[PDB]
Amino acid sequence: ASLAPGSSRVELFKRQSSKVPFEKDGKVTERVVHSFRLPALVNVDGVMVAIADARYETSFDNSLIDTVAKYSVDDGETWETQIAIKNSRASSVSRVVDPTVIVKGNKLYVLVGSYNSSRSYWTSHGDARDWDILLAVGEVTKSTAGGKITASIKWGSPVSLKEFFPAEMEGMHTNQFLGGAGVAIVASNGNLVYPVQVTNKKKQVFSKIFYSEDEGKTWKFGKGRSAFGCSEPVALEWEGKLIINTRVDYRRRLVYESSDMGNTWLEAVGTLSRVWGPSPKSNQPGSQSSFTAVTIEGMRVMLFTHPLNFKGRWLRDRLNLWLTDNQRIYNVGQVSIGDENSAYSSVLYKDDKLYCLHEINSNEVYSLVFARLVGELRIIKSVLQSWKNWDSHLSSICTPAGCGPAVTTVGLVGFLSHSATKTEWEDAYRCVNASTANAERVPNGLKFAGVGGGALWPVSQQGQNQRYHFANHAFTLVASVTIHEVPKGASPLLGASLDSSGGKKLLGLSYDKRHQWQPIYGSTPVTPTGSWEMGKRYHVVLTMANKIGSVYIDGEPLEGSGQTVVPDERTPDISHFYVGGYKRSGMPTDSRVTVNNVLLYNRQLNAEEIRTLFLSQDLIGTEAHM
Ligand SMILES: *[C@]1(C(=O)O)O[C@@H]([C@H](O)[C@H](O)CNC(=O)c2ccccc2)[C@H](NC(C)=O)[C@@H](O)[C@H]1F
Ligand SMILES: [Cl-]
Repeated sequence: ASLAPGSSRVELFKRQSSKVPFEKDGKVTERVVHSFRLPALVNVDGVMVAIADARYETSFDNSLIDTVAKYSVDDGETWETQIAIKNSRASSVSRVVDPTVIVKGNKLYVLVGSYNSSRSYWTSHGDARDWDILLAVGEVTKSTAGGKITASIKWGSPVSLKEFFPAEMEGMHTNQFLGGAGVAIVASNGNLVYPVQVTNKKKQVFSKIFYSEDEGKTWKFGKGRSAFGCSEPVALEWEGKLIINTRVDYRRRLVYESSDMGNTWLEAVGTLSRVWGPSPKSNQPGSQSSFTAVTIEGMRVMLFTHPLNFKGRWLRDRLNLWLTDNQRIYNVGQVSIGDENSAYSSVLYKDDKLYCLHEINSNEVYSLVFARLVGELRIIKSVLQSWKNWDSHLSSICTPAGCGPAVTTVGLVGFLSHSATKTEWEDAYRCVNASTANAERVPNGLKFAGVGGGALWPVSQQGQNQRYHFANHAFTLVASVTIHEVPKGASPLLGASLDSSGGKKLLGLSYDKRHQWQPIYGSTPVTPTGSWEMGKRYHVVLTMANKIGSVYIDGEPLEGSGQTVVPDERTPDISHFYVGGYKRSGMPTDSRVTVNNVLLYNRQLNAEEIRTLFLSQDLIGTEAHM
């Protein structure tokens, strides 16, 4: 893929070409840089600022590095270059590393680890003999040169914050810590907040919250932490909580939420945790990620980037952009070009303009290109228009009492309704479509029939990035159904499957030749219950929360519903939801049924919300508006 139409870029920090003002021995010389890495792009009072690593001689992490900075007043049309922080010059490999930036006022708060002579990766160090943690502040000043506007950043001498690092943390002895790289934040209470990666004497890595209530003079660590294995954390604030997105090498990315500045950390199992995989099989090294909360056209949202890493190891090709409102998760597309190597990145939203500063690597020689995400922001605005519209549409429906409670759109992730192509049932939220077989389009839905007939809404089948991972912890699946033929035995209607066939179910609804419902609770022996008549329309709700599954028909629980569907302590790994058959020609069954308006929620709905959905089933369809 490549940049969306209308978008373009330029190699801003050009490898082995761009020069910087390297200072040594009171002298200063324009020195060429082999590699530029660790991109951090921010907006300071109108000034666009780009911070990064200046790796003078090699791209090897443990070499000579200073923190470079280029700034613009014309939004990337022209840039001034400087060195924001120079390393100790103690050896040929002295360096200030992984700059992490926070903008507050006309101030740049830059946190970097500092090493003097070690040629070993920081996480392999057994002690802090070679380490320090420094904070440098750059103050921005705008003015006018030849009639036109100009600016200048004055950089302060870095200050050691090592005095704020406790020798002990709950059950361990501290070693070193660094910022999470990229861009950090100012909390809504004013606090400077840096998600930091810390090591202990057992050489384990884990993330913590390192914050300041006094503009940067003193610092504290939240009492809590992530699990071990969580590095380069990146955080944002969302609805009064910090959402900390972590890199986990060779594993799916863990995401945590903290309401108390890091004293307690809860994994975001019902929203973003384990959604993003570091590679197709999530068995390769991860990456630093841009993760920010922006307000586009009135709507608060989060932007996330990470490479797909098809190539493997650290190559990390295909830098992708994601959009989420903490409910739906949309893949905006690929920001890097073709299959170039593009790991670390930084996305900025400034004056309704979207930009990205990210790495491009060829033979371990890095450059930072500066891209104008024009087509991308177009797509983003459009998708948000779609979410706002469908939410407004559903919320404005006057439900049967003059009106009863409004249809709930809180936690509504996907909706399969009128729109369907020959092979796909389309998500009105435009994030995840369902694949189909033997389906005939009908108002607000599809009519199925035949061995192999049905629809498949992927969960673990989505692949590397699993937007419906939350379903393994809780969900509500809703649908209107009509059975056209009494089955020979027991046929599937709606369900959450644990395997690819649909034979190993988590929670499901089947119907049998004796006109009874067959709710399936995990691998528990089935017991038919209730009755139905052929050709009659029914309303079905499947919910799961607290390892318990329930099945409702026409708004009411079936007898004996509410059983444990998650047997032990291992978390489910739902493969997909099946609707109107298994969509597997390999399953014998034949479901002749019509299913309309399938809704997917990331929580268990309550009795009233279930009641309103039932009464309102003929009002929610997308049909009239396409
Ligand atoms: C990124 C990167 O992946 O490109 O990595 C971090 C850091 O090195 C990484 O989180 C940890 N490294 C390893 O686990 C490892 C390194 C080498 C060989 C095997 C394992 C860099 N930051 C630091 C402080 O090293 C960052 O600059 C960048 F290289
Ligand atoms: Cl320890």
